[PDB]
Amino acid sequence: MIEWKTAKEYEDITYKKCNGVARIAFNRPEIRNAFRPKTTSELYDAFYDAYEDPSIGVVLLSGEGPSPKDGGWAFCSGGDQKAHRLNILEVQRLIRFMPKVVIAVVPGWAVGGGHSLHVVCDLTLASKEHAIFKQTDADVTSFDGGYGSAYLAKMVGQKKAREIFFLGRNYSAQEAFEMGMVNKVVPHAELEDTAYEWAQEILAKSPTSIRMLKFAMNLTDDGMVGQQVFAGEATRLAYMTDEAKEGRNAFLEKRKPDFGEDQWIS
Amino acid sequence: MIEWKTAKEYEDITYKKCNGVARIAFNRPEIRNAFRPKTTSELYDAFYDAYEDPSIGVVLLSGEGPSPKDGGWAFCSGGDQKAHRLNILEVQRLIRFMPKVVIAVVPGWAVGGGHSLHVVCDLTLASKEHAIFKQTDADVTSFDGGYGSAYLAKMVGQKKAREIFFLGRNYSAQEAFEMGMVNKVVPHAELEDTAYEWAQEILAKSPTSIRMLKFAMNLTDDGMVGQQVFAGEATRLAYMTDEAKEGRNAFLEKRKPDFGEDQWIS
Amino acid sequence: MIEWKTAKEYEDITYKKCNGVARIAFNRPEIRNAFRPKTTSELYDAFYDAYEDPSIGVVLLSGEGPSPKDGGWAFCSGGDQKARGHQGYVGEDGRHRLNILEVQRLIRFMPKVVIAVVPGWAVGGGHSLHVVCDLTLASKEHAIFKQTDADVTSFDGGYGSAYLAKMVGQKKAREIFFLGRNYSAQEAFEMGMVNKVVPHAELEDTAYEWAQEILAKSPTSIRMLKFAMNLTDDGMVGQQVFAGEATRLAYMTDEAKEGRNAFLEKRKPDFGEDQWIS
Amino acid sequence: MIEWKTAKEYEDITYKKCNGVARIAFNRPEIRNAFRPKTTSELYDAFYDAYEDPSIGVVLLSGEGPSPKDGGWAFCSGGDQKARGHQGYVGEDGRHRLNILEVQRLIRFMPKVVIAVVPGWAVGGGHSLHVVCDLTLASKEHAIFKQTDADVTSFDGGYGSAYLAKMVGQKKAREIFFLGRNYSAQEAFEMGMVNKVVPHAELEDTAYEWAQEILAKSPTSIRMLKFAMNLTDDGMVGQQVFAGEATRLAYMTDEAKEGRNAFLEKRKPDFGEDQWIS
Amino acid sequence: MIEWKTAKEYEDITYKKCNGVARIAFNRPEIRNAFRPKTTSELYDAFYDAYEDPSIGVVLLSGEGPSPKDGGWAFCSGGDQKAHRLNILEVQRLIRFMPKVVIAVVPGWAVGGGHSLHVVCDLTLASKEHAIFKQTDADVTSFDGGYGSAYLAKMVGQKKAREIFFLGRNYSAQEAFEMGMVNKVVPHAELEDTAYEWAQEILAKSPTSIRMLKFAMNLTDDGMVGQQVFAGEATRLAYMTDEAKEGRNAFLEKRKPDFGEDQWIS
Amino acid sequence: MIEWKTAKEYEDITYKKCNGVARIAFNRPEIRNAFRPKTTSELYDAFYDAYEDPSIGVVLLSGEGPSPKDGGWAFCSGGDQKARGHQGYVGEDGRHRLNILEVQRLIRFMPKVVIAVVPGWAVGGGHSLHVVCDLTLASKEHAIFKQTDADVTSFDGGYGSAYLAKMVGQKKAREIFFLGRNYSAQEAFEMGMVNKVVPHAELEDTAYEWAQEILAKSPTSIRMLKFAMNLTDDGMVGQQVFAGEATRLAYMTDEAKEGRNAFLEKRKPDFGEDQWIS
Repeated sequence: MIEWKTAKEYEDITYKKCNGVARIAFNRPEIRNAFRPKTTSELYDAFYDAYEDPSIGVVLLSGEGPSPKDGGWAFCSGGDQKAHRLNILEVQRLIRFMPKVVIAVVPGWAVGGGHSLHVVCDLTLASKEHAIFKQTDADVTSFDGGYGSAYLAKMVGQKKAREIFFLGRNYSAQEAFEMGMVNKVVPHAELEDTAYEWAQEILAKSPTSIRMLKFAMNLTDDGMVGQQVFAGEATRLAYMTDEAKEGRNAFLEKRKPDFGEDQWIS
Repeated sequence: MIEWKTAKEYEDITYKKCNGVARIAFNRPEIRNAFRPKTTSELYDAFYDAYEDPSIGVVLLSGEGPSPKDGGWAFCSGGDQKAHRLNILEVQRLIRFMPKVVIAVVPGWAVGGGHSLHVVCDLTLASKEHAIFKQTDADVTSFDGGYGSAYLAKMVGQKKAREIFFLGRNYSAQEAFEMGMVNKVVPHAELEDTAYEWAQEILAKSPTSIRMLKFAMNLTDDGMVGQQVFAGEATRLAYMTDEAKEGRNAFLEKRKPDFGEDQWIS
Repeated sequence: MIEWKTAKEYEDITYKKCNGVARIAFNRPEIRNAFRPKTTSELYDAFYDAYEDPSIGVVLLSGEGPSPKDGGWAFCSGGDQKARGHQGYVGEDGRHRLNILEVQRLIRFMPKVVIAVVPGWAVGGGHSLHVVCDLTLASKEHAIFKQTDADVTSFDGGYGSAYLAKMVGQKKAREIFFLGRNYSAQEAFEMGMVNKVVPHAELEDTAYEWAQEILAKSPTSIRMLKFAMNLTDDGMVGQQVFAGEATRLAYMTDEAKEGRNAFLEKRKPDFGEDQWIS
Repeated sequence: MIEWKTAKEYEDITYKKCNGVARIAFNRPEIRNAFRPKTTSELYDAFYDAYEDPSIGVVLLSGEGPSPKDGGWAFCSGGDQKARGHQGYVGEDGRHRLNILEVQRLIRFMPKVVIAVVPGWAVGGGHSLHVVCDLTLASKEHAIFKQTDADVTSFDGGYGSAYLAKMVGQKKAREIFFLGRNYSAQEAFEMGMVNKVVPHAELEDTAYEWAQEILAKSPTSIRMLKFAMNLTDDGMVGQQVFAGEATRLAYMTDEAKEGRNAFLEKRKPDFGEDQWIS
Repeated sequence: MIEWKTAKEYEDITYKKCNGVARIAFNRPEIRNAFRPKTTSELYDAFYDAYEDPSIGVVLLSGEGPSPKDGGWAFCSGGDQKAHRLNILEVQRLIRFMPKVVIAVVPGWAVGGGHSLHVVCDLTLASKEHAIFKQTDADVTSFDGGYGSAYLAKMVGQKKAREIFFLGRNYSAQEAFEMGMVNKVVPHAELEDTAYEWAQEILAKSPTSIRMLKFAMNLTDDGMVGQQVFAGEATRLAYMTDEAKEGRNAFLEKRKPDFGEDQWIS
Repeated sequence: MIEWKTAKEYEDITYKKCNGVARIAFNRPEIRNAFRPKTTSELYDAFYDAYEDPSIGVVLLSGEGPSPKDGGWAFCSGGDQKARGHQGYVGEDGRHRLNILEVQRLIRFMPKVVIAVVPGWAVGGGHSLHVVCDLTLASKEHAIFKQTDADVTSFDGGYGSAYLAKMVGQKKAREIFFLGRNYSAQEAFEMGMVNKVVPHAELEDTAYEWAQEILAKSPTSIRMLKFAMNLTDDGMVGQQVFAGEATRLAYMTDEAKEGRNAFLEKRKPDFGEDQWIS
């Protein structure tokens, strides 16, 4: 079994770590893991901790369950329509920009804002038997006009993204795999174990490659922000060079740098 | 049965309305619903009427049939190669920018400019038995270098869009569904009824959500024009606020607006 | 003297043509040439006529004046706030519309050069109309540029602001909207949104002379260049427009005559040998 | 006199508030207001407080001074090279971080106008901080803009350079980085990256007056306009931010009250008739 | 049989031509067709020849085989990790910008830089039995942050592109077809013949259409460079007009051009 | 005096090198330095040599002169219209080519700074060559910038026009092409497409001094900064070029040595602990 260690106690979510993997999970299954403002604040807190922890290279975002009421399963049913407060867009940006791979692990309903959270994650694994993808934004006069819709079109195409939002129908794990927004359909009993196995495959890679590749694939859609993030990681690589040591040292010693000869390579 | 009411009489197309749905259909099945300049002018006229009619939230673009010659079915075979005149690009832009969902209903051949008309529609439903998607632009030294090709890549990907144009082969409804440019394969006998059912599901949604979501998904590809259209709808939402009432009233009364305290929320 | 001939009669604007130039001008100077819904409908009607007239290569967008009330000059002071309500400007048919945006797109996409001719105040939506025009000429003495959107809980978040940054840069575009200060013609020239500062008495004549210089150029070049400079900002729409003009050029070739002829004759086209040039 | 009240005490910066304006200023003038990791953490902390304070609509980012050592004035001379090492700047916790980029994004995304107030040298990373601010006011006598990145094998390849080209153009942005020369306040104004050249003794007061002009505007307009002018360059992130503010406007409508109420009551919403307006 | 004619002799590749088709193939099957710097230089040389040859409209990029060691098949295993030198990015740009259709023909392993070469080609045909797609960049602290990853997302979507790079797993021809980066799965014995048949279908099209369509589909992703290339081909079309003859002639004769009347069409 | 050494002999251009600078200059001043197909081939050949020479960090692109015929100075007057025909410029091999675009891309992508040095007329395609260079220095007395594309049914719809708008803004770029008027060096500086107005007798020496200032910088910084400022406009190609230089930096790390060594040795790489930094 996976030897999870609780990282912090929360009211609406769980947060655990094991061998380079952090798992953040919605923990209100009695109401199908809808988020209220308290939930979003805790999500931000846990994701920010994972962002700052250099031992963590992969974050799993999942849902606990099943519901004690009807035995049903949920990833996240979106905004608790009953309800500065940290909002879900700041959480989306933290997922997007952090130099860690974020995997949505979907055991059940992924609805509305819960659907858009799955979309912005780098990868999605979904329960064969119980994942249901559904967009209710247009039912309640809301809309995720950013990562939930326009970015959804970057994985399922523009026709299917429009269908998802305009009709608000349900889609199975297999249907979502066939359209391009689920990476793998996994038998429910194996979903969490398989998510951890995927995470460990990533954690065996070059961390520099993983960071640079995440940020390259963000860059094509994220404009100047994506450029800022990708270029910032490149600045980090330049800083490690002997050329950078000379640049800094010459500045500190108040002398002209000598960067060498025949350096204008191609 | 659907209780269609004829909206206007045309020579080359039909135009009818029912319960929030407008249907515009090519009506030259004897020549597989090719468009001539008269056809394009009528298309523009009917789409513009639907654009201006606040009762209409969904436009179906279809083809009448079958051919009296051979019993075959067509959506639209594109430009009548026999032939300011309103051209098909102005029709494409009207489909693209109107705050209504436009559904291509494809009962048969969708060829050349007819193919590109299906592509720019927000959704496509296609006849299982009789829809055939085919791009003939490269056969006749033409090209739709905008919504027909580059935008096709935003729903089927860049490899498949290139194949469609470079080889000009035929694709079935099922093949087109699997590549991402058809939303649903529908038995021919149910195609028109199912299109109307899809339309009624959309018409039950929030019209503000539908407009904003269409324009958000346009925005990612349509650059400054997409920004103009999306921001224009946001300006409309701002105008409804009490803050806007005060802005207008203060201007008219030649006094400084009082927008209140602690308004710089996040 | 320019031999203008009135093209159509309107309530809120004037529309005249001469030797390849159309002039559309706001004609409600007593209220500083604000546009009400009727004005916007008439603007669309005149611009679309110019778009469809193949003798017209340049459209001047100007303002008549001065005010008979107080002697002030205006290009356009933006939306008439007396018509503003819920969801937009309320027309005589009851609709709440924001269709100056449709006028903006007509200006943007038409294969003709549109020159804003600014004899006075250019405020709010009137400022944004100047911005979306291809060129702007401004009265030295009396043109004043001012963005009031943020005063009245409005915003042009498209061609009025983001596109403004493509001619004056992002710092200056932000300044114009966030503070809503006045800028003279010379300041507007120095920041990059005015092409030429002209003495007021010469402004209309100079706009006509600019138009005649454009009309002496290759119309294909002018179309393709306008659409190329649109393309870098207009995304897929800009691509549709620019590629569409390219398709028009391909249609003229002997290669396309063969493609169409082979299709009509049910035979395989013969496009020749060694055609894969670079 | 401005009645500033200290909001929080910091080691390397000052943070004060008055009547809707927050002022964050570098306060290590003896080393020309360079930032070390502690400075960057404190900048983030103060900017995030301003972001969360709904009374604050404008943030001034300035520099204290002059140096008591040599009398020189600085806005910010960039990263403290004594803290620079492998992989970035080394903090007291041992981490090698480049988190001025997180500060840059906080400035960029916050629904408040951030004005760089430049009383002296703005060098390197300090130059790039001025660039990402919404507006810049500069000391006529003493502001000097200089990019040293290429001298020390560094580069700001995002908001410091590519975004600089969105206010001064691509030729001038390339010049600033490739040669690393000095530019006065007036040169910086003429190229488009400084909004106003101000006498040094009036710089801080004028920045406050600019802030008060913004604070008299519609806050919805200011937010939507900042995010519209961000959107044209910030791609999907800019779309997320701008659309998110639009979603906030939709939430306020009676239409959204019906959507939410129908959902909570397990009934079909009734959004009315003839709603498909244009 | 296809009557190939050897175009030039090389050490690490083969280069042949037949009836408008050029074929460039990796020819180091004993090491699974990895490229060393010599290989990349030869690739550039052969592609540049094909670019300059007006008889050539389609280039096939393939791999020779099988390995004499184990009978295995390879397209290209990427960089020979053993190893101005022409590098693979200049080859990618030559493939991208040349006014010819480039088809990746994948008979076996397509790994690392070999995978990214398949991605940038306009079309990909793959061996049903033996093609294996695998991204090893993250195993060796490398990354193709351009056409290999961000452009891969333009054909398989952002979720699947991230999976390919972050986990570095193997994918079959059929799996690659289902995600969108392979145009057709072909029985191994028919792969090369089918690639030539595809090429001949392209070569029967309008060369102007093919060029303009390739460059239109590049334009949506290639920014100002894509604009330069697409507009350059449009300049070529303008030069052919009688209007251009008058423009040139008036310049040479030092007189005002007369471009005619009523030319401002729409 | 600069100790130039001729690098290669050409018919239509000169090509010399000194201390890290290459100078490529048009050398047909009797026809105002127009380029024929042979010129374009030679330009490509010289630029590619400079690209491959690791001692060369800066390339000056200039014009020789004056004309011995009429004493006039030219940078480059664009395509030689005597060679223009169907489908492009006709070379000695019979091909109709537009391969100044290949030269434009070589300038754009090479990891060296290219400075246009403009001693005289810069017209048409010669104007567009100046635009795509990273920097432009211009003769105060004699540089004249003029776009004739629209006079001859041509257009540079890429780096010549859309990219021009990224340094002078969209209104001015439209003016330059639609009217085809002359602009002095000072006007070109004021609009943002010229970096420095230089006395004619000092122009070449000042270009060399600018080059030496760049050559004293970090070559990695200069490469990464050029490619970062390209990236914001060059889309996926710009991303390919910038990311490719980043891959080169990763290759140098001890982490990459381990990745490659583990691969060659058929073992799992050990990239260390706590590596997921931020």
